[PDB]
Amino acid sequence: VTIVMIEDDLGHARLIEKNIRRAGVNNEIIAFTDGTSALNYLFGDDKSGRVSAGRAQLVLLDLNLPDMTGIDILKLVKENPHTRRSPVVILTTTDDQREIQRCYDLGANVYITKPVNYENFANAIRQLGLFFSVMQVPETEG
Amino acid sequence: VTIVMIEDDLGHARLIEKNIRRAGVNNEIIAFTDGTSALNYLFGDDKSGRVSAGRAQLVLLDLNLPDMTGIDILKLVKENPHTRRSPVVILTTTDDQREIQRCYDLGANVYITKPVNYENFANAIRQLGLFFSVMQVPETEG
Repeated sequence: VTIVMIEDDLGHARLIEKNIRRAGVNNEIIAFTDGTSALNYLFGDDKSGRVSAGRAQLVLLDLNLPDMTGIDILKLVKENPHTRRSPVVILTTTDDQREIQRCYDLGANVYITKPVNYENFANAIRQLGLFFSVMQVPETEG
Repeated sequence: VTIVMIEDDLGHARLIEKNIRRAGVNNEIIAFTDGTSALNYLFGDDKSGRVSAGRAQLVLLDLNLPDMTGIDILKLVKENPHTRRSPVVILTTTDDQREIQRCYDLGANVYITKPVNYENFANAIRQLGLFFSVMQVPETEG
């Protein structure tokens, strides 16, 4: 079971990662700072998604990416039969209800607005790590 | 934001409830010990689900109910417009892939296998309550 972290802000990226570690989670964390590299990983060279077939992974997704919108990755993921079952957790800046509703309708499992306050942000990630250890992350179809 | 707890085991129902409070969550919790009344509240007497339109609610669901199976409650909630946007957290005893994968395929936002150890069980709920206060719970369509 792996954690796929799609975040472009390197500061948040390293903050999230270490607070996950502080939660006791020792799972492999594969990160991407843009949508292009993250999609290649989730869908493979041929973009079919089959490389994700049978994978047990959870994806953290910042909506604001440089080369595309996180929403696209969400739709792609929840549409493909080899990735859709992967729990997607939106972890982004905006707390725009329209954006929240849209994300859930697109298939997001959980949506989290990044707290402003550093302490609040680090604590939230830590809770996420603890919750992660409590949930069941399923493998996608083969 | 209302937490709808669908659990028939009175012992677990009381453990879940107090540990949610233990986590500092003061949200209204409406409990149902059978699936019938639970579906009644969620969909109404007309069964259209309009009673749920615009509601912001998280649902805790045990799959092992006395009058039906929670999986079908999940299927109904995730198919109807005024309840599908509601995050559903499966909280049950079983832990075999087939059930977990089916719940996610049916639309469950999260699946948590009840920890066997009472204390781990209580702590996990506390962990669930903390995460709840960190995530965004959307309102359903109108």
